[PDB]
Order: sequence, then C-alpha cells, then structure tokens
Amino acid sequence: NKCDVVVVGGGISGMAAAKLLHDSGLNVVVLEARDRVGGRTYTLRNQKVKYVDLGGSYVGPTQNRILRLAKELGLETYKVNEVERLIHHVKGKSYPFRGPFPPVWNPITYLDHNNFWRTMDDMGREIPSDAPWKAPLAEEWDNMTMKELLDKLCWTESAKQLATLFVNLCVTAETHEVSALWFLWYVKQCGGTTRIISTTNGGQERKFVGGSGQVSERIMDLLGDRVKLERPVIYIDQTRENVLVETLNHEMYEAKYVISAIPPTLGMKIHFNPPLPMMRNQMITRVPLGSVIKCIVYYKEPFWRKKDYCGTMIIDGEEAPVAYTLDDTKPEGNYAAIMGFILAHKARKLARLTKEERLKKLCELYAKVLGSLEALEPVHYEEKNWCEEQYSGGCYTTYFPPGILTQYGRVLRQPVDRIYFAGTETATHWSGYMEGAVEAGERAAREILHAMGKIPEDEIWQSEPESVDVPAQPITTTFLERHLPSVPGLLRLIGLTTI
Amino acid sequence: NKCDVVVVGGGISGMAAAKLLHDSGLNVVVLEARDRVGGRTYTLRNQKVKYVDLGGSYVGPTQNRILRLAKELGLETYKVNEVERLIHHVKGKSYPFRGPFPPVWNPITYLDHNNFWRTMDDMGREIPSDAPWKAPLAEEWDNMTMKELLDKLCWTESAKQLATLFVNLCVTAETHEVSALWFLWYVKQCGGTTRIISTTNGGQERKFVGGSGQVSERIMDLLGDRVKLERPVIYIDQTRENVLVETLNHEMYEAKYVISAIPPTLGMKIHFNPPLPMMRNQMITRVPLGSVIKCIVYYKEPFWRKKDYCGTMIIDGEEAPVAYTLDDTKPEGNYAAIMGFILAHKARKLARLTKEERLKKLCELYAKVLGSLEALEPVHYEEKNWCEEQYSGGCYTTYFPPGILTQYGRVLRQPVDRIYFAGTETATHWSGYMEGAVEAGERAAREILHAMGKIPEDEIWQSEPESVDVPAQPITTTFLERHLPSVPGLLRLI
Ligand SMILES: *Cc1cc2c(cc1C)nc1c(=O)[nH]c(=O)nc-1n2C[C@H](O)[C@H](O)[C@H](O)COP(=O)(O)OP(=O)(O)OC[C@H]1O[C@@H](n2cnc3c(N)ncnc32)[C@H](O)[C@@H]1O
Ligand SMILES: *Cc1cc2c(cc1C)nc1c(=O)[nH]c(=O)nc-1n2C[C@H](O)[C@H](O)[C@H](O)COP(=O)(O)OP(=O)(O)OC[C@H]1O[C@@H](n2cnc3c(N)ncnc32)[C@H](O)[C@@H]1O
Ligand SMILES: CN[C@@H]1CCc2ccccc21
Ligand SMILES: CN[C@@H]1CCc2ccccc21
Repeated sequence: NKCDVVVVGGGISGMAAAKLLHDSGLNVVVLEARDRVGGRTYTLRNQKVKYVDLGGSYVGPTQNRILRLAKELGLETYKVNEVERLIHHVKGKSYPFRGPFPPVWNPITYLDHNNFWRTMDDMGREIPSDAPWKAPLAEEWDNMTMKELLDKLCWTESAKQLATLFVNLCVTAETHEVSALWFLWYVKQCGGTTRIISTTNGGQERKFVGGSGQVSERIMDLLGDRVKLERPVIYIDQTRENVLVETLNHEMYEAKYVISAIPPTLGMKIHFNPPLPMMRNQMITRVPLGSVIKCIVYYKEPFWRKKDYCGTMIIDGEEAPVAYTLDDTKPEGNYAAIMGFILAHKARKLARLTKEERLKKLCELYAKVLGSLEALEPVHYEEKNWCEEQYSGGCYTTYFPPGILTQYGRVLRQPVDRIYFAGTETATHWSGYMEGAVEAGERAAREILHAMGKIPEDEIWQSEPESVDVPAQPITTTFLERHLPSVPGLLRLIGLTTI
Repeated sequence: NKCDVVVVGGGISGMAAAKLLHDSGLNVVVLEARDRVGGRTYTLRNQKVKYVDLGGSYVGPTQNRILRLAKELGLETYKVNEVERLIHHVKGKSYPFRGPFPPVWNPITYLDHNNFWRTMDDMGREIPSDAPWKAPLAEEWDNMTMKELLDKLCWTESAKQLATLFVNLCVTAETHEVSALWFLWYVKQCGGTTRIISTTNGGQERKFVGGSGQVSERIMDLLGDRVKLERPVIYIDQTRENVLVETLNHEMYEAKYVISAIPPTLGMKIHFNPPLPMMRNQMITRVPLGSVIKCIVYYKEPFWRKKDYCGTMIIDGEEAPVAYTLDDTKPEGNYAAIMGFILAHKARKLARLTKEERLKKLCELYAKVLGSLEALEPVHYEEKNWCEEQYSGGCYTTYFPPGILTQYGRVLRQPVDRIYFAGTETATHWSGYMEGAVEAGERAAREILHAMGKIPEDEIWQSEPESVDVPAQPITTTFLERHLPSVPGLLRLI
C-alpha cells in the first residue's frame, strides 16, 4: 500500500532506479506487469543452451554505468568472438575481411563510402546529446527520413545499400520510417558510427556470463518483496496529497512520487487523473518501437572458426531473412551458436512462418554465406519475436518518425507533477541500450531525491568513472579519411580544372 | 453485467453500431469513458452562442449515411454561407474570388497548379478505397512523405504553398509527417480533391441545426440506461466462453462479442488477454491523430457580407495562426461568427498562449484579411484544443506516417477473435468524418450479425441510397484542365 516511491516497470531502468532509492533509505515498490523482471532483457535457461539472451545482450567500452552496476551485482563479462575473419555477403557472394568495416576497392565507391560515414558523424557533432531539437538545422533534418538523406548523400548504390543495412540494424526500422535528425542523434549519442557498429572496441564487444537478465534478477533479490510481479499499472491519480497507483489485479499503492520506467508509448496503457498535459498526451501516440526477431541457431561445434570465419556476417539483400549475425558460442567454447537478427519489415514478413520454417531459412542462408554444408545440421534453435510483446511494444527501442523529435522531444523526460521518467529512451548516452536504462533510472531517482531536498540540483546528473575491466580505445581517423573528397566534391574539382 | 454485445466508445460510430444491434433485437451496452457521448463531436450550449460545434460539424453531398441517420433522429441541416466571395490571402494581401479554387494568373504557375490537383486525383484512381496497400505502387508511394511528393511535383513555390495548406487542412498534420500513399488514399476515399475541399457541392456544404452532438445524444436517448458514462474500458478478456470487459470504475461486463469504436491508437489504453496478435500490437503504436484547435470568434453582425465576402478565408504563411476559416453564423443570420482552425504545428506552438491571447491574434489576423476594423471587436469567443483530449488523442483523425499503411494497414479492421472494429478510421468512404463513423459502426455491427448467423455474408457491407435533401452534383473537368501540360511537360515540348 504505502511507500515513498512507486517505480512502474521492473526492467533494468526501473530496477536501477529502485536500487538507488532503496540504498538511499527510501521505501520503494516496483510494480511489474509481467511474471518476471528484466523487460527487454530476457535470459532463457534450459539444458540445451545452458543460458541464452533472447533480448538485450551486448555491452562494450564507454558503457560504464551498466558495467559498474553489473560488477557490483557480482557479474562478469566475456568477449564476443572476433578472432577470425568477418564476412560481407553482397550480390550472392561472400567477401571475408578484418576490421569494423568491409573494404571498398573501387576508387569512386570508396570515396562515397568514406564520405557517408564521415558525414554521419559530421552531422552528429551539431546535435546536442541532451537536446537534439537544439541542433542548428534540427527542423530541416527532422522533416526528412533517413531514406531521403541516404538518397541525397550516397552517389553509389553500394554505399546506399550498406547504409540501409546500418540503419536497419541500429534501430530495427526502415530508412523511410525514421527521422534523419533522430537517427543522427541516436548514432552520435552512442559515440558515433565506429563505436556503435564495432564489436572489438564497440557496443558489441562483450556479453555477461550467465546472461543480462541477471542484472534485473539480482536487483530483485536485493529488494525482496518490494518487487510486485504481475501488477500491470492501469491508473495514476495525482489529484490528492499522495499519488495513487492502481494495478490491473485491483491493488492500490500510495506514494510521494512515481517513476515511470516503461517505454514511452506504453504510457498509453495507463489512465491518468488529471489528464496528461497536451504535449505528452500526443507524444505517447507518436513514438513506436522497432521490429525484430532474435534467432539463435545451435551447432555441434563452432565450425566457422575452422574456415577462419569468426561468425560475424553482414548480409545484404532482400532474400536474406537475417542481415547480421554474431558468434554466440559460450566463452568455454561449447554450445556453439550463431545469433542473427531478422530486422524491421522482415520481422513482420517472416513472423507468419513456423519456428521450424524460420530455422530452415536461416540454416540455408548461413550455409550459403559460410560456404559450409555443416550449417544445415543445427542441433537446437531458440528465437524471440519482440513484436508480439504487449509490455514491450517491440525492440530494441523507440524510434521517432519525421517531425516528431522537434515537436515533442522536449517533453520525453519532463516531469508531470510527481511523475518522473526513467527508461532507456530518456537517456542521453547509449539511449536504446542497457547502459541508457541505467543512466535514466538513476537520473530519475536523483530527480526525486532532489525534489525531497536530499541532494543538491548539481547531483541529479552524475558522471561515471571509466570501467577498469573494459577500457575504451579512442576512435581515430586517418588523414585520407578526413580529407578525401566526396563524389560531388571530386566532380567539382574536375569541373574547375576543366574550366 | 450480461449482454449480447458491448460497444466500447459512445462516439457516432459506437452509437450507430449500438443502434443497429438494438434495432435488430440484441441486448447492447455502450461503455463510454467520458461524462458525455459524442467523442470527437461536441456541441456546447450557452446563452452567448446558443449552440456551437467545437468538434466535427460539416456534412455534405455523398455523405449519405450520416445524413440518413441524422434525419431519422429528427435533425435537419442548413447551408454554410458561401453566397459572397471567398478570400485567398497570400504574401500579406487579400485576393477575393468565386468557385472552390483560388485563381492563378501567371501562366507557368497556372500549369503547375492545374497539374498538381490533377495528379493527386490521377494517383488516387490507382488506390483501392477498401485496400490502399493494393495500389500498384503502394510501397513506392507509402515510403515517401507528402513533403517529398510535393517537392517532386510542384515546380512553383505558389503551388507548393497551397498544396501544403491543403494537406494541413485536410488531415491536421504536416506534409513531412504523413505517407503519400495514405494521404492520396484519404483524398480519393472522400471523392477526390474537388469534393473534399468544396463548401458548395462538397464536404463543407452543411451543418446540423442545433449541432452534430445531437446525433450521439439522441441515440443515447433511444438506448436509455444501456449507455454507461464514465466507464473507461481498461481490460478485455477473451480466454473464456463469454468475453469479459472491465472498466476503470471496477465494473464487469459480459458479452458474446465486442465492438471497439475508439480511435485505433486508443486501443493501447486497454490491457488484452490473451495479448493482441503481433501486427495489431505494433499497429496501435504507429497511428497518431492530428493536431488542431477549433476557434470560433463571435461578432455583433456578419459584417464581412457587407463587403461581399462570405467569410471563407484561405490564409497562407507561417505568421497566420489560422490558415482556413468559414462563416459560422446561424441560419437565422444571428450569432454572427467566424470559425477558424489552428492547424498541425501551429496548434502545438500556440497552445502555450492564453485563450485571450489567441483571441487577440485571431481578431488581428481577420481584420487584416477582411480589411475590416470590425474584426477587432469580438463579442464572444469559444475554442477547443483537441490535442489535450486523453480519450480522443487529437483531431480530426488518425494519420499514417511513411511505411505504416502498407505494413500494418490490412489489420485495421481485422477482427480479433470476438472483437470487431468500428470507428471512422476503419471506413472506406469518408474515413475521418462523421460519415465514416456511421459506415464503420454499421458495418462492424453487421459483421457480428453475420457471425451470429442472422444475416448472410453479402449483407455485411451495405450501399446507401442518395439523400433527397442533399443531392450530389457530379465533379466535372474542362478539356483544358484534362490536357494542359505540366511544367516539365511543357519543357519537353520546348
Ligand atoms: C528486445 C531487444 C533489446 C535489445 C537488444 C536485442 C533485443 C532483441 N540488444 C541489446 C544489446 O545487445 N545491448 C543493449 O544494451 N541493449 C539491447 N537491446 C535493448 C535493451 O534490451 C533495452 O534498451 C533495455 O533492456 C531497456 O530497459 P528499460 O528498463 O528502459 O525498459 P524495459 O526493459 O522495457 O522495462 C520496462 C518494464 O516495464 C514493464 N511494464 C510495461 N508496462 C507496464 C505497466 N503498465 N505496468 C507495470 N509494468 C509495465 C515491462 O514488463 C518491463 O519489464
Ligand atoms: C475534433 C474534430 C473532428 C472533426 C472536425 C473538427 C474537429 C475539431 N470536423 C469535422 C467535420 O466538419 N465533419 C466531419 O464529418 N468530421 C469532422 N471531424 C471528425 C469527426 O468528428 C470524427 O470523424 C467522428 O466524430 C469520429 O467518430 P468515432 O465514433 O469514430 O470516434 P470518436 O468520436 O472519437 O468516439 C470514440 C469514443 O470512445 C470513447 N473512448 C475512448 N477510449 C475509451 C475507452 N478506453 N473506454 C471507453 N470509451 C472510450 C471516447 O470518449 C469517445 O466518446
Ligand atoms: C542495441 N544495439 C543493437 C543490438 C545489436 C547491434 C549491432 C549493431 C549495432 C547495434 C546493435
Ligand atoms: C473533417 N474535414 C475537415 C474539417 C474541415 C475541412 C475543411 C476542408 C477539408 C477538410 C476538412
């Protein structure tokens, strides 16, 4: 019934918020809709897989908050396999390579690729992480889709195709679905193109031994009966001295403050008294989550390694159900597996099939890409279609269609009376990720601590010491990468020398 | 507690569905979230205005279902004043005109304008009303915004500006916010550019004497205590023999079937057991409603008529809070008023101001456009910002951002077990309008009648006889309008 703070949602963000408040001496309750904590993280355990992350999994350098929280909870990481060669599969053929980026040999195509990534980061530098709507060209950039921007920037089909895959992979949405401003913000707030796309020295460097679900689970262990499972929140009433929070199973909770730690649009599942202010009322109808099926195919051995392939495949083309894979073999070298994502429209297209039908399509694809008949002999399969989840709405995160971030963005984490807003979507660094979940949950918690007069204003936002275990190498560029002209840039130089 | 059909939502669509089912002999209950019926229609009554529609108001030729339903309920229409000249205000200057379209005098600009409207209708002819995702170029058109399409088609800034206003007015959203496929469908399913934009012989021809709210009110009168006000639905359970519907005020309703007659996205406010299928689960997060403040400024007399202006103003430019007005004077000639819409981003921008501040801005604008100091002397003001409504989400209707209609459109009115879907968004003719609300409510009702084996399949969708009171004149084009080249077309010939 009565407490200091009700946290709506027991994902990483809600759990991090609850833990901070609990550690500060406040009485907290976490109201979680599902029969489990973890939300967009979910670690399945069975005999065949031991454990497998079916939701959020990867962590890496510069994600210091999630690393610190997990370490405190007694968790360890291991490195995703990137020892052997990566594969870029394009136009039905595989091209092995090393480094974060597939090599480009054609001089013109090379200039185009180089310019595209450079320009993405150039534009990102103009976008404040904590206020993307303050970018000098915010309106101009927000009013076009990523598709339009790619059409403008990419003078080769090769660059456009790879850029498209990049967008699909980063935000589980189509290039025509998302605002260019929002996407450029999203990449910049993850530290840029190299950081977001890299395994070694990037977002995909590591996984947690035993699964990421342990973060939420171990916080639940700490909080005991303060976490209430199968309590979907239906109603929040702020008309009286204490906030009243009602659940679907007819329980009433009374609190001084509330943290909403659910995906922004899932705020729609709550009836508000008094009604939300106009901007938030409409905002929460304008912010969908992406579409993805995460699929893990198990094999007797990590046979790709014997062919000097690490298991990473970047697979272009409409026919391919999966556009991106990583080796998901255990650190011990057993439970050999390939993780792949079925992205955006393909998640919707292929959801119609049976589990067995999807497994067959994936194996046949992997056999082709890896040039290996062994890929046709899986020993086990697990998958999760996040599009079907009532209490997630999708994965990985919320995307902003054209025009929305500038018009409604400022309200995303603006308190509504005594309701404060956590959730990865409200983070300013690695929003969309487990890292962003921690940042947002702890920030929301400290907003309440400040409201209670327990901490000064300048302690609401808190820096994080760099992990000693996962140090971050800086992102570097070469002289040629910095100064080589774009395709139209080269054409100008040809135009002027001819004149 | 127990009934045949629970209808969620007591707007026109829910009420029309409930009435049909009731008239067929079924026991119906309407669960309405608000303390009133009508939803996106709302007629305010007070001494100063007598009555005023603050939500949906206009009806016109080809909207035969709403006209028939209203007539049966004892309502009458009157004609919106369009006797005198319309005004197009552009680059700070007023240009009076007659007919539905503001004239263009520059020859190149004429070709560009002519081509734009023609092309909109040309494209629409390839879009099936009942299945826009089956258009031959559905994906190509769905993957671009209306902004991109206008940028492609309009060789003049004049055409682009007017086209932008047209989009803003029709769907209370920015050109860059909406799918081209969806917008082209929207116009086509209202009978095309001329029909949707016209007062005389179009969607804005008429209003209901006494207000459109009377439609929902009078059906509530018929249904008696079957309508439950302040019963927001929170939970629908289909795991057992009978469907269980729970409200926020802790009441339980048991039914054989349910009609969801709420805006698609407002389905999010209901927790479902079992969960919705994947496609609907995501669809209802991808379909926002537009943004609008409807504002009515009252005056001692309809003074604009004395200057041979009817009260219609089409006002271009960022500075103008209101881009479109109509005379809102009563048929009797009293309660003189100008109705104006604050559209899309301007609704969001100007919501910050006070009611009095908005009144001042509107009066000063109207004084400029009408060239009359009398506009500065209002006697009364009413307004409604639909963006603030928890149980509407916006107005007039739901828009589809790029990529959504093709990927999710087919699921909009697909039944989910024993839940059938009404609401204007699911109509195939005048979706977005009161007309569409009636079409969808009655169709959803008849889907259930068919499910019960009471009517054959071919009776689910039913034609509507043309109103004798509001006959439709056909939409015509001239030889030159049909065959004059576009700007690039002329450049080819050169
Ligand atoms: C789905 C997914 C996510 C993901 C990814 C791959 C997939 C398939 N890969 C990631 C990765 O490799 N590395 C990474 O850092 N992130 C990755 N992501 C995203 C990541 O999982 C999320 O960013 C993160 O988990 C989000 O955490 P957050 O706490 O902000 O949000 P949540 O997990 O969705 O938690 C919300 C909880 O609230 C409950 N809920 C929802 N509605 C209610 C109501 N009405 N009442 C009470 N509780 C509610 C949900 O059940 C959930 O537990
Ligand atoms: C807002 C608006 C609309 C409008 C317009 C101008 C404005 C400012 N001008 C119009 C016009 O001139 N001519 C015309 O034909 N239409 C015009 N529109 C649109 C028109 O008002 C709508 O198309 C029509 O009213 C829609 O009717 P429909 O029945 O489909 O939808 P609704 O009115 O929104 O009714 C829904 C009801 O459901 C209730 N609700 C919502 N959630 C719940 C829950 N969870 N439980 C129970 N009830 C719920 C709403 O309260 C509402 O009453
Ligand atoms: C949340 N991060 C997603 C999850 C996997 C991945 C891979 C490359 C870039 C981004 C991502
Ligand atoms: C719902 N119809 C809207 C409401 C008023 C109007 C005017 C022109 C075109 C469309 C519209």
